[PDB]
Amino acid sequence: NFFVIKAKENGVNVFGMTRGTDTRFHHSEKLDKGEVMIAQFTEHTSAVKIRGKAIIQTSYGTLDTEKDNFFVIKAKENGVNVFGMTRGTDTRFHHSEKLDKGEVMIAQFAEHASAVKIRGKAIIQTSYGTLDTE
Amino acid sequence: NFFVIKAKENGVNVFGMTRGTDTRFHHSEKLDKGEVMIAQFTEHTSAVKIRGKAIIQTSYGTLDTEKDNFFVIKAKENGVNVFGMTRGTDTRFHHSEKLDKGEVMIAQFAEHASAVKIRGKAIIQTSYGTLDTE
Amino acid sequence: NFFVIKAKENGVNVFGMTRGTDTRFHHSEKLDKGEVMIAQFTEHTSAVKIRGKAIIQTSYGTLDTEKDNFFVIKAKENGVNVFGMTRGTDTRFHHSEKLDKGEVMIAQFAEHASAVKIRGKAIIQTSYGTLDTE
Amino acid sequence: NFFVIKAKENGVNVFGMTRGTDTRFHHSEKLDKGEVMIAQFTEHTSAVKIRGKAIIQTSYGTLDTEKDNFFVIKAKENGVNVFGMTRGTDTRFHHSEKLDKGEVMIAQFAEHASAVKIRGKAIIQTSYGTLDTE
Amino acid sequence: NFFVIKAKENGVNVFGMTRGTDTRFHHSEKLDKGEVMIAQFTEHTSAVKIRGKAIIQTSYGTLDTEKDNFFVIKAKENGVNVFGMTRGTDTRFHHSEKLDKGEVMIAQFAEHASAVKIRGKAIIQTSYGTLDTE
Amino acid sequence: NFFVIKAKENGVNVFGMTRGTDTRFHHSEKLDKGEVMIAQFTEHTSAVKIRGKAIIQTSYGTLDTEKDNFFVIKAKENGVNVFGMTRGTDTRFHHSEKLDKGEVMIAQFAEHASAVKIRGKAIIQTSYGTLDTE
Ligand SMILES: N[C@@H](Cc1c[nH]c2ccccc12)C(=O)O
Ligand SMILES: N[C@@H](Cc1c[nH]c2ccccc12)C(=O)O
Ligand SMILES: N[C@@H](Cc1c[nH]c2ccccc12)C(=O)O
Ligand SMILES: N[C@@H](Cc1c[nH]c2ccccc12)C(=O)O
Ligand SMILES: N[C@@H](Cc1c[nH]c2ccccc12)C(=O)O
Ligand SMILES: N[C@@H](Cc1c[nH]c2ccccc12)C(=O)O
Repeated sequence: NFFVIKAKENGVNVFGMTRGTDTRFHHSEKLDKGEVMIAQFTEHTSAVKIRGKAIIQTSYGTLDTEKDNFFVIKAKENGVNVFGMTRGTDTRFHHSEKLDKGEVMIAQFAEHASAVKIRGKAIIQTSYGTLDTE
Repeated sequence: NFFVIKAKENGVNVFGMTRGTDTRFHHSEKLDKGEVMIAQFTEHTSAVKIRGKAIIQTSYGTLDTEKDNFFVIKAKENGVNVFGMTRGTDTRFHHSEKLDKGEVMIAQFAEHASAVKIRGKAIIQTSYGTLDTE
Repeated sequence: NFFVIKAKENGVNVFGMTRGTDTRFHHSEKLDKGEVMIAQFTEHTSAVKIRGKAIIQTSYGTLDTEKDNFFVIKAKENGVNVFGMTRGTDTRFHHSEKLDKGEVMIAQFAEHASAVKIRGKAIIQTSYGTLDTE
Repeated sequence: NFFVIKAKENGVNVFGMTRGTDTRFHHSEKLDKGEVMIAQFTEHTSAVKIRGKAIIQTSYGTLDTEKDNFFVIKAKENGVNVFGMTRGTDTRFHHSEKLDKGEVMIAQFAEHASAVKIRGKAIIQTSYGTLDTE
Repeated sequence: NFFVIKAKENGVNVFGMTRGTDTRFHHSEKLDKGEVMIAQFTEHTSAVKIRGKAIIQTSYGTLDTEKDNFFVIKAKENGVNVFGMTRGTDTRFHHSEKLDKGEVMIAQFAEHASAVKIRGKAIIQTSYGTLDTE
Repeated sequence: NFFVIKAKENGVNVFGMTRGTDTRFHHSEKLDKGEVMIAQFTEHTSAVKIRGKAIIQTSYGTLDTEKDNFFVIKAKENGVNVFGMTRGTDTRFHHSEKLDKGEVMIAQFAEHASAVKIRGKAIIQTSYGTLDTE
């Protein structure tokens, strides 16, 4: 699937994380107020990160950061962290992406990892419905 | 498909059972109050077990343990047991997983077993509807 | 697809009939009052038989025996019989399964047979709707 | 797909026509009052003919003869005839099946023929809707 | 998909145009008042033409000529013409089929051509909706 | 999928852009007032451009230029520009198509590029909904 980002201010940044064993951001793009971006998940990229005031549209619904198979994480407060579990018999926990208040994350279940653990106060969007940690 | 677990208290534990001839738990993870976990069925794992106060969301619906193709078993009282039948001409009965009151189980129909027998008082969720043993 | 059986009394029995040229029951299982069973059609088995007071859930709907692609046969009275036609140019009639009052049958259209003839007073469930012989 | 026939009287007969270059009936079966038959289209058979008082259920709907991809033809009066066109560059017209009042026909679009011409007064059922020649 | 033609008068004619580089009519059939024809698009034929008072049923809806992936063209007045564009880098315009008032055309997007230009006053039916040139 | 263009005036022009590494217009066609065109995306072409008063119909809805997987861009004012990101590890920005007020653009996500950036004031149509930059 594909997602849409609209910038409500200047300073909105988006990051692309590689599909593979490790989860780090390799590219970053800057959006100005009123600009809109459309992107699709590809072989290289399986997840993205969003920071700043912006509007996000997805099949699950439309999400705004100012308000107070794939999944979406929105950080309600500071200290939000997410971990990913390795596929197969392996039992490692090596993924550490911290989301500050107002930031948003989107990721897909790939071969290298198809199970995720989430920490802190955040809002989760899924095909079933919307979930609030608090 | 994939499922979501939300912890309403500390002490919530989840177990992963291997896909194969035998059904035993090999890994266990601990969730704190307010944490949320998302996982998908993979080649290694075909079923899971849940104990403690937690909220579970599935395509069939949202299930809570505090209230008093794949299937979900919720133990209404103690003494709940489940058995699985072997595929093909074989007629063995070698699966014994006991669920205490408040515990929940989720499993998929795999090649090694695609028929299940359930004992005791429990609540069953399926694509057709919700069933109560009592 | 898969079906669900719930036992309203003790003495409920279920039979599994082999997928192949001949239609005979090779395995039988016993259910106690309040127990529930879930099974899926496999390579070995293409049809089943049910006797006694029980509740059956299917995509077509939920069926109870006490009330007075695949198909379901419920025997309204004694003397219910079913015959199956052989696939291809062959014109044999070699299937004889008699259903007593209250018994239920479920079968799938397989390569060896994809056409069925029914005798006696019975209730038929199909993807189109419910049919009564009387 | 598959169809269902229910007999409202004795003397109801059904015919099976072969899938191939020529369209003739090779087998015939007799149904008694209150009996029901279920059959599926196979490699050998691509069409059938029905005569007498009977009830027919199909995805398009339920049809009764007493009332006054595949298609269904019901003869409103005597003199109903149907012709089939050969696939490809050929322009022959060699199919002649006459339907008397009350008779019903069902056929599938096969490789040897995927275009049909109909004569006389008849009622036609299709995935789009019901059509009356008069 | 397949379409249905019903003749409201005598003199109704239907034409079949070949699937290939060139678009000419090779076969023609005559329908009498009250007759009905059903045909499916095949390898040889990708489009048809209809003239005279007739009733046409399609997934988009039912169309009548007397009223004053594939597409349907109905000529509202005389002088209606249609052109087809060649697939790939080629930029030819070699298709000229003129439709008189009351005539109807149906065609499919094939490998040799998947883009069409229409002239004159006509009514167009598509999966999205009905369009009127005027 | 395919799209439909209807011309509300003379002077309406449509352009076809090649599927490949570079995005330039190779062919151009002229439409007169009241004419209608239907075209489908092919191997050669993955996007188009529209200028002038015209009516466009798409699965997302019907769009008119006079009003004041694939996506549609409508330029609300002058200065609208769009950029496309290269698939894979590459991080180039080499696409520059400027849309004047009233012009419309349609494009598909291809192998060479599946992520787009948009500038200026424009109206965006997607399977999720309609988005306005302002
Ligand atoms: N390492 C496991 C992770 C996993 C899958 N399903 C689970 C259910 C519960 C806990 C862990 C898991 C895997 O093969 O993907
Ligand atoms: N051993 C059987 C189990 C089974 C399948 N379908 C059934 C129906 C009824 C009872 C048992 C079964 C198998 O091949 O899977
Ligand atoms: N012996 C036939 C039975 C059959 C199939 N379709 C039918 C329709 C009507 C009557 C009989 C049949 C076969 O090849 O399966
Ligand atoms: N002989 C033609 C018959 C046919 C197919 N499609 C048609 C549409 C209209 C008229 C005739 C036809 C064929 O190849 O099958
Ligand atoms: N010759 C072009 C025709 C075409 C396709 N899409 C278009 C869009 C606009 C104009 C022309 C076209 C092709 O490869 O099919
Ligand atoms: N070059 C990247 C572009 C991209 C894909 N997904 C993204 C998400 C955010 C930013 C850029 C991207 C690619 O080919 O996939």
